[PDB]
Amino acid sequence: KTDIEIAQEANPQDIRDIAKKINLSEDDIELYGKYKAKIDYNVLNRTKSRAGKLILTTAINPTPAGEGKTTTSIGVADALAKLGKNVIAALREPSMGPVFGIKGGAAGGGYAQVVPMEDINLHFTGDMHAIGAANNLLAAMLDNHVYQTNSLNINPKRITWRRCVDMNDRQLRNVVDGLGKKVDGVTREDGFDITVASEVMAAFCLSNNISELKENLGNIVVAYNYSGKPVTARDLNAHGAMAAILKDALKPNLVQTLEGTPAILHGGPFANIAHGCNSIIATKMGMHMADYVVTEAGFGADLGAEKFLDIKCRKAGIRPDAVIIVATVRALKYNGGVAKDQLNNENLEALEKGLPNLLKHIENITQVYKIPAVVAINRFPLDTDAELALVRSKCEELGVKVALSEVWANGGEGGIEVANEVLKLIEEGENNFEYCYEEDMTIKEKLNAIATKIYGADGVNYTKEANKQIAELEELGFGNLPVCVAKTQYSLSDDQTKLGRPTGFTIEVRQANISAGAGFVVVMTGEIMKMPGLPKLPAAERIDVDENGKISGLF
Amino acid sequence: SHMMEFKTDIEIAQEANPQDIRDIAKKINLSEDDIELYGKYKAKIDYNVLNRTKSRAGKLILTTAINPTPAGEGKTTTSIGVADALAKLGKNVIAALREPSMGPVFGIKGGAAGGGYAQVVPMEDINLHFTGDMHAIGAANNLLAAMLDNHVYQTNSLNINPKRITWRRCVDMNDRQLRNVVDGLGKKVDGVTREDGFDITVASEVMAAFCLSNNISELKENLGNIVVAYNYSGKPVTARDLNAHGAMAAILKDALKPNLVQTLEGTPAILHGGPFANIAHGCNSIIATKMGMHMADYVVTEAGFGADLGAEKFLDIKCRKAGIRPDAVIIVATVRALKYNGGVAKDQLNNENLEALEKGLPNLLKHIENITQVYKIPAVVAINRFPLDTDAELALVRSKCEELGVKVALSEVWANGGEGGIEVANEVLKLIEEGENNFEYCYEEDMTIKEKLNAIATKIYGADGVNYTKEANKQIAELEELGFGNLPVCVAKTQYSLSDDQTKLGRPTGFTIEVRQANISAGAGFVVVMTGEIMKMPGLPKLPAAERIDVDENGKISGLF
Ligand SMILES: Nc1ncnc2c1ncn2[C@@H]1O[C@H](COP(=O)(O)OP(=O)(O)OP(=O)(O)O)[C@@H](O)[C@H]1O
Ligand SMILES: Nc1ncnc2c1ncn2[C@@H]1O[C@H](COP(=O)(O)OP(=O)(O)OP(=O)(O)O)[C@@H](O)[C@H]1O
Ligand SMILES: [K+]
Ligand SMILES: [K+]
Repeated sequence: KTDIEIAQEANPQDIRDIAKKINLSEDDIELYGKYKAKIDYNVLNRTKSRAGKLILTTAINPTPAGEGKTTTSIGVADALAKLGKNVIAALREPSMGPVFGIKGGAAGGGYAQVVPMEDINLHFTGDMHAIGAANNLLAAMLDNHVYQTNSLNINPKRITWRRCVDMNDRQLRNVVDGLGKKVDGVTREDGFDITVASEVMAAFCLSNNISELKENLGNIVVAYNYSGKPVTARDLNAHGAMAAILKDALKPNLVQTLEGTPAILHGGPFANIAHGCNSIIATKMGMHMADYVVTEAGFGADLGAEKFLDIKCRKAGIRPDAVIIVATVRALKYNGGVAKDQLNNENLEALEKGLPNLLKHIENITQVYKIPAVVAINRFPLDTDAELALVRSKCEELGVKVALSEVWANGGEGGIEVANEVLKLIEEGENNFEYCYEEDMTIKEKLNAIATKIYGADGVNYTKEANKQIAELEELGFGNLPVCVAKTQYSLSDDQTKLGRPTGFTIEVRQANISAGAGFVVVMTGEIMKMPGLPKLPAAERIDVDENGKISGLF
Repeated sequence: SHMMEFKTDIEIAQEANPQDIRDIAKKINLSEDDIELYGKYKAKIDYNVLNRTKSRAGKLILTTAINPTPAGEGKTTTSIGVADALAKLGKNVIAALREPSMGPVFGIKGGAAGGGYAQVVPMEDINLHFTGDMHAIGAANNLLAAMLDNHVYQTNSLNINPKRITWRRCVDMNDRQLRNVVDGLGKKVDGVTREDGFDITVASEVMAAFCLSNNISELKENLGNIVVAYNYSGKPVTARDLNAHGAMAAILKDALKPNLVQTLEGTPAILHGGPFANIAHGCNSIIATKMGMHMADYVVTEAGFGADLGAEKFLDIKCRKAGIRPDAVIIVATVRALKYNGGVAKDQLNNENLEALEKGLPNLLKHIENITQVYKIPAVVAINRFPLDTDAELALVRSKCEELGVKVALSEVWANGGEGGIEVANEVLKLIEEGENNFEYCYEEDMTIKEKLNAIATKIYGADGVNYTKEANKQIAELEELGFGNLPVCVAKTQYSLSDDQTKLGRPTGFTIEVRQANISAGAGFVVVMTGEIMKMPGLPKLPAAERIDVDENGKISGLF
């Protein structure tokens, strides 16, 4: 059975019945049909919390296919519901753009999904459109100020703010606008990002309430003046209207899994130029309404988990009680020199040389951040017991239990082995959580702390332009913020070919930007694509609608 | 006529007690299985209800007005007032109106759906994202542009000439910066360099085809007929050639369901669509008007601008493609507007001027002759009364209008609400039950483009002929050779006058309209004709209204209106 067939034959409950499972009245939610609803964030102010625990699901350095990190979160959440616990699965919302290029995807996979799958891949509750409308209003007010008076003395060559659209349109990567008559604006270079790559999205996810959201949108640096000083959205008096555009969008979206477990999908920025987690207000909503929250971070534990802990948790004042490290025997054998085609041969030798990658993420989670961790093995069909005994053998050496996950084929029943081990880590495991770095350090000291402790590098090298940018950010006062390293996800290093666990390498930083709205410094290692393109035969050509309004060709 | 205890539109809207939308749905025999809730005050009506219920064959009431003036007319408030009035009279009625775009909200100000005590609520949501119809229009518009540029970049096997790409992107913002752009810059993997531009989302042809589709099947067909470019041979390239109309209809699947809201008095109100009244027809969607006529006994809808533009496009475009016929027409006018057509300045409009009232009255009399003697529809003049309107002024309008065989009913819906439109509504009930309807189109399909433009300019506008530029004569002929000569025409001229001249007020006579360009909207199904330059993308003022909008610690928005 395909993922689209499992979702259709599933019987989803009325979302008002899902809300009763977390003690939410019908005056506390706003329906979007029978199967979707938004939760008023003011419930956080008139009801007391349940002080729920936080479960973070990460994974080893990924292969182009994946390791089932999202299916593991949904399956473990369903498993904890099978154990009688009150649980919410906090996940990200996909973007609509890639649906029309490489076709859509299920919120999860197999029997560990989130439903309705069709609305999630499309407009959902309109959160993407709200993000893009606030992004494009600030850009329209920025160009309007330069056209009317430019009393802020903005240099058009130094405008870093970019418009956005929820489409895979390579045509809009590099743009000249403001052409035509003198009443048609100020001519300058510009461009479009995909909406999820916008800084509005990152500040949307790193806001604890509506008051902090408006303050963060005001801190957004949109350009620089001719004197070199930053110009903020607050200087343009735009953050008040931007917060109004995002007023309803900031309300988390309540949905359900295939087994009726309450699910919350909210936000979803990049995991390279941003932190790649769901919104703070959705995570803290789950911890307010449930006893256990299963969330995740994009890419491997060297990026998403590092940014979940050093950026999201630092701004939310929260802390994970357990970490689930997802790993597959295919990915470890892929790290052991095996190609994608030969991933099915029982190669115990290549599994051992790809294991240091899994063991490195185990050391980062358990010894650097000091959080109890458990290795969840996403059992792909052809795994052998000798393969599963070797990965269980060397994970015992550093004091981490290994549970076998079968949530893709069995749903919640397949995650009981992982669920129980997480519940025991919350009871047993001591928690001495420490950040990878402190705020007082400079930008270069924070990057060196991440590169040596987490990545395993000897140090960080900076180009001539990066040194100029880092120093200018220090002079402007942005040296007290966290740093967001944008590098490849397929490797611990910045070289996407160095698989396994690289040894004597150094990170080369070539560009640094400021995301003062989200509250971190973006540090780029290579070139990052913020607007993907459409393939030769886009999937949109196969999408159709019948006489009753049923969509075909989406999945 | 005047509000005894004056309140702004916000104070009236927030002091109002709106019913649950499921209780509004019960007033039109719609169960909770037929509606998708968007909160407790907004809902979407499944369009497959018309395939499961017997139609009530409701009556259609079009609300129009004289030419727009700087003094105001009140065509939107009159629509809500008459609908609330019919509800007070025991009638099962629905008000069908347009949805505003979010763009002008951050420019100058946000406006109530109406005003005074003739409003539609929830006001805050309608002016903002509402149920997301505008976003789906823009998504489908920009998807077509993305696949158009992708095809040209990948193979260009359709032989599209990049200089001849008419399709533009859109955004629901007032951003003059995006009027004229050049994109596709950078490396070879960054597309094909060409000139481009952005329209405001309500100006997209997708929006025009969105309102002129009877069902989702016609929508997919209309979107496929959209002409996006021309090849080097001169032949049109359509969205169907790009295999895009199926995906565009999927983006517009939920959006095609009309939105169900309510007035201040609990009357069911359907808001769906809202394009321009110059480059398009300026009406709410056909499926919304069909929905009301299927579920109600009377439907009150409106058309943008004066009767020379919106009512003409309602009858010659929308009514033609929907197969419906208006039973009664409401011509809304104010005494101060007719005195403005008489030569009185905007600051002297409050003085009683009986002679200037008769000099500007030929404007109202011209629209009456168009509704009653050209389309042959029973009409009624609804005077939006103001406190300073003397009895001599009101008696002069009633005298001159009753010569054409049309009654004049006073309207006080702004200050009194539903009971301020009883006189107008009962005058409309008399026209439907008594007067005969020999509805005729202004022209027919078989005529050439220049014959349809001549029939409109002479019968409706009062012109002696139509003059064409050299550039217009070729474009008309190119559309004739390509087989677009059997489509209605949508004249894009000024709204402030019956001519193409903004300053000739009242009733100009010895003039001629001057066509300067002619485009094709094969998706909506009409040929666009222009007498001047059109602003498809407004700009922000020096101090935009967005600087005043704020949100508090609890999520309450202020400064919006
Ligand atoms: N044990 C399994 N057997 C077979 N297929 C699986 C298994 N686990 C996951 N998958 C498939 O892999 C796909 C992607 O999984 P998932 O998205 O959870 O991984 P991910 O790491 O979150 O992906 P990404 O990192 O690309 O976001 C799903 O569609 C699912 O069907
Ligand atoms: N009789 C009246 N007295 C005072 N104010 C009125 C009256 N009628 C209408 N208005 C005001 O005029 C404003 C606009 O009226 P309305 O929208 O009905 O006019 P319109 O020109 O037909 O529509 P639009 O203004 O949207 O183009 C409303 O805000 C309303 O408050
Ligand atoms: K989405
Ligand atoms: K709107």
